[PDB]
Amino acid sequence: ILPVSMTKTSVDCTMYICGDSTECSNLLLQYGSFCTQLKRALTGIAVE
Amino acid sequence: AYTNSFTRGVYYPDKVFRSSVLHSTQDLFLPFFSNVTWFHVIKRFDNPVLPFNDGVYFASIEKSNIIRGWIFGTTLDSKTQSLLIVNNATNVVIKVCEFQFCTFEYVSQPFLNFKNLREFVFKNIDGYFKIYSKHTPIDLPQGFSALEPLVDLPIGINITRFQTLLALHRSGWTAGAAAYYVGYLQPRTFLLKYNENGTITDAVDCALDPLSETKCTLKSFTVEKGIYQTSNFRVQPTESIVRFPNITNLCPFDEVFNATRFASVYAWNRKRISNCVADYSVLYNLAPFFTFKCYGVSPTKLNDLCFTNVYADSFVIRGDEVRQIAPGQTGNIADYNYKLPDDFTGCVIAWNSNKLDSKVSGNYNYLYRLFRKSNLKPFERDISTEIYQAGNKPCNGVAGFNCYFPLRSYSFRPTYGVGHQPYRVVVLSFELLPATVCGPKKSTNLVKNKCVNFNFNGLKGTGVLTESNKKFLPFQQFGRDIADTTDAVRDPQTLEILDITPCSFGGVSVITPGTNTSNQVAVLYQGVNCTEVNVFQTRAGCLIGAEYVNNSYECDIPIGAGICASYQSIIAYTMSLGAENVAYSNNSIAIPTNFTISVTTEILPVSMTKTSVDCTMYICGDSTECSNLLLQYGSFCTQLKRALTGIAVEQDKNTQEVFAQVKQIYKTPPIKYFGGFNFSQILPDPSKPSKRSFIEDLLFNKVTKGLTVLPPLLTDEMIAQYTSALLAGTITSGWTFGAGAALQIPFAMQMAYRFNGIGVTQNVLYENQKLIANQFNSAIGKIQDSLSSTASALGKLQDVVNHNAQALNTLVKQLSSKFGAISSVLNDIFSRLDPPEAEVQIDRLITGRLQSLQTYVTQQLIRAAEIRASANLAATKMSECVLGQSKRVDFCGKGYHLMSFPQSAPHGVVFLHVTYVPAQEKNFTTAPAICHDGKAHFPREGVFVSNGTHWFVTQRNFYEPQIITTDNTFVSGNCDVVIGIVNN
Ligand SMILES: *[C@@H]1O[C@H](CO)[C@@H](O[C@@H]2O[C@H](CO)[C@@H](O)[C@H](O)[C@H]2NC(C)=O)[C@H](O)[C@H]1NC(C)=O
Ligand SMILES: *[C@@H]1O[C@H](CO)[C@@H](O[C@@H]2O[C@H](CO)[C@@H](O)[C@H](O)[C@H]2NC(C)=O)[C@H](O)[C@H]1NC(C)=O
Ligand SMILES: *[C@@H]1O[C@H](CO)[C@@H](O)[C@H](O)[C@H]1NC(C)=O
Ligand SMILES: *[C@@H]1O[C@H](CO)[C@@H](O)[C@H](O)[C@H]1NC(C)=O
Ligand SMILES: *[C@@H]1O[C@H](CO)[C@@H](O)[C@H](O)[C@H]1NC(C)=O
Repeated sequence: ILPVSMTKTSVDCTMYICGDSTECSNLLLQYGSFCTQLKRALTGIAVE
Repeated sequence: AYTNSFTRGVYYPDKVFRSSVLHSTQDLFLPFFSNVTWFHVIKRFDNPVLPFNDGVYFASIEKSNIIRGWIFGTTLDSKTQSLLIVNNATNVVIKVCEFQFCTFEYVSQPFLNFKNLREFVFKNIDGYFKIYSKHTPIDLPQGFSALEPLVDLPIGINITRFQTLLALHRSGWTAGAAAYYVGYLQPRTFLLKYNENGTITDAVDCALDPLSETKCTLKSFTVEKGIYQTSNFRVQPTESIVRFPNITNLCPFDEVFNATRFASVYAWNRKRISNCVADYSVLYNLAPFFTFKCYGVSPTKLNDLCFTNVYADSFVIRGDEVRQIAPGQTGNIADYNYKLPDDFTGCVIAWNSNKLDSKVSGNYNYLYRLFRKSNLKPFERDISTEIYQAGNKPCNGVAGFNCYFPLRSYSFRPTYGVGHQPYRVVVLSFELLPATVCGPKKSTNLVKNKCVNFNFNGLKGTGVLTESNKKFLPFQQFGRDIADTTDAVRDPQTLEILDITPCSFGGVSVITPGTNTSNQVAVLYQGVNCTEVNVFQTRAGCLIGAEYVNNSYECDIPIGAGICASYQSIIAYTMSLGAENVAYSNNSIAIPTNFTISVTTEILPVSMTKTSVDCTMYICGDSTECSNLLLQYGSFCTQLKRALTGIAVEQDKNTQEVFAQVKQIYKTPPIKYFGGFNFSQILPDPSKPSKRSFIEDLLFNKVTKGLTVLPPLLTDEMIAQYTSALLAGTITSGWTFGAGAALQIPFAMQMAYRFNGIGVTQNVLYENQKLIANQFNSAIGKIQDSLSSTASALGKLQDVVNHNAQALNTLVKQLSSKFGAISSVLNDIFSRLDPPEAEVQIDRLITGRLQSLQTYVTQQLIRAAEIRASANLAATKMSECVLGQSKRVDFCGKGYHLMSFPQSAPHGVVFLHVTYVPAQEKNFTTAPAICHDGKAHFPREGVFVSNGTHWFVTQRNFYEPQIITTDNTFVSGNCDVVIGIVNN
């Protein structure tokens, strides 16, 4: 056996951190490009 | 009546310059392609007053200056401030005085098919009035115009109303024919582009269109054809649902209030009320209480607040003595019978009961404490009927002088007045120390087939609440799944379970072809039902804007679950694999007669933008305080630097393995006599000044602080020279220069050796030398054209250069991540903050940046390993493809390998592999064996095929018949094993 694929998992940083909480998500948006680079890395995982 | 506002309102945000860079900003902006009302001027007069709101983009088709000035105000008196602008005979006058149709004045420069335009901006953004002016000689027409900033005036006033003013003509009045338009600014993000001079050329609002969002994400006005992640679909909970037991039972409030006879005030009855639901809304609606006072609790939060326990204190007192039941208030009842704490958080309820608690002969059953020894401490209760010693003589249990019974009876008679009527009083003590005491909370009816927010016995979440036909054990309240997430819950009063499935949120992507091709877009939603969001439902989600096709074509833009969309509107479909072809055969053979020598670009990243980070300089700069603070945090910085040095030495050694595979440097003579195989685009021309290949030139012009970039040990020139040496070896001397000296060997016989490698005799080459040469050179020309005209030819190198680039870019922007402080320079923190807290915040900020750098170098090592493996593959395939022939399939490109030619590239390599690709098979005849004289004759290497007339021995891959001699056939057994063999 050679494993071929994982389950590609594009995790939204905002959903992961605050869910649908508008106040928490808005506060998260202040924090910077953390979620941006994380999502880009995860999408890189998926496209790979 | 309505018309398109088109593309007006774009302006420079402030007085900063940007050179050929794209910035996205978030302020109040005018929407694009907006449907704006059209005005008319001609006996109907339209004189409306436009509301300022948050601001307006006000442009005028103005000639000869009919429009003069505006009036801003709300009340038109001295309480408010009004701004007035006029343009008298010389100049433009800016004033602020309280005219009844002085505080501020200003002076500007003198001003001294549609043709003239005057654009103005009314912005009041945090008290700022940024001024812009743009006039250009020319339904707002199709065109482009930006508004340069002139003055940013911090007026600091609120604007809501504005209106333009006209003037008649004196020379009798004449009104011109024109139309003006007013939009509105909203918070939205644009895509600014600046030219090589530094002016705005093209602008796109992000959320204007799906294509606009694609442009906003990709930071370009040109976008390749493909699928791009945009956002995530947020399913909004339709309704809020709450479900509690709170069954009728509720709390036994009635038994306390509606009791027959209460206990007296001195021995007031304390009832613990708990494990029930409050219904205080009845008490307010009761309207039968003479006194209703709540001190520490207000009715708004009273009915929806939880407390540990609530106690029901009830008794009967007189009307005049009701008022002593109050925190702070004292007296004969509030000191000896029952004292409220001065912090009484609760309610006081009292009502008249002269009907029940008054007997005609005198109701003497309700008593008080008249005269008590001292005052009472909190939570003290004097029920002692001890005879008072009001003097010196001890009371030996008998009454008399200085010996009185501490309890006296109320004179409750119906004839008595209002104050002497028995007023039944109930006090509910509110205190909090577990929450078994709650109010109604409103059990809201549930919904079905909708993911909403719910409150099931104190549990909250989002997911669809649908019918479920599972039977779970009665005592268990709710369940969970393998991943511990809740999947069902029991609602009280029905005892039925509802299966909870995760709500239907998913990502948002836009299927959009290249802007050079079209501009129609469609939106894909990840795992979203089409009934909650023309509209088509995929196996992967809901597709909006495209039309599904029963016919299936070849996939080009993956959508999801095999759905793929191609251009016609943009049509989507389940992807078609291809053409069902293979015709399995028993007695049928086919012998190829022709082929193509395709040449395919193969791309491998080799190097990265290697860097070393001074940790102290990175985090602090030249700040001595910050350096002194940081150096005490340990050798994390040393780990960082040394890991980066490992990266750099790894990069150099990969480069050496790739290029300096041979220490001896062979050279290409200016006399490039290859017998008609011109390699000018790959081999640097001695006439070319910088000794670089034209393909390298195409590559290089196609491809595009506080940190360093170390030069490669082998510069671009030296790498090119290494590649030239490799080419010279593998061409003039062939593959052996890897194993030692470049043993010279003529090129035609080297290719003959290669065909012997793939199973072809050198005679086949010699008969095909010229034609394969022409095919190869034409293929080289196709390579030239493809690399020159193909933006996707450099996908891998261009993206790895990217990955490095935006890695460093997120690195530098991380320094711009403020983390909630005032200034990243330590001086402002120290000057406006206490030094002790300034130090701690400094530590927090620097440790955040340190974590960021560690994370960056973490992924830098990740690509270090990845591209290191890739470059190992690159060296291996120069060994197997340049330094020899590879037996490996799909390793020197697609198919049997023939030859390879390395080429230099920025931080990587590019190859032109010669991969053998057959074509045009021809279908033939064969027999298992040929039996001659009862003897089976087999070719040593070939296969007997017959075209229909004669038997021939030929090649396994091609039809080259020859005479079956005694040197190709061998003596081995007989023919008696094969079935159906023929005698030939
Ligand atoms: C494969 O087919 C091509 C067909 O294009 C052959 O090339 C032609 O050969 C004839 C014979 O001299 C020329 O007159 C044509 O000009 C050629 N056409 C082209 C486009 O080059 C080629 O010879 C065939 N090769 C084999 C091995 O069968
Ligand atoms: C090789 O010969 C066989 C002869 O049976 C071919 O099989 C048929 O080819 C015709 C040609 O179009 C088809 O219409 C038939 O459907 C084929 N038969 C079957 C059962 O599918 C075969 O196609 C030939 N192969 C080549 C490459 O020419
Ligand atoms: C007395 O009993 C009635 C039932 O008829 C109830 O509705 C009411 O709330 C009770 N009185 C008070 C003060 O709660
Ligand atoms: C090979 O290519 C070069 C450059 O495209 C061209 O000048 C030359 O004529 C071609 N043919 C030969 C035989 O060199
Ligand atoms: C089969 O090949 C031989 C060899 O050239 C040729 O003489 C013969 O005519 C061919 N048969 C047919 C039917 O073309």
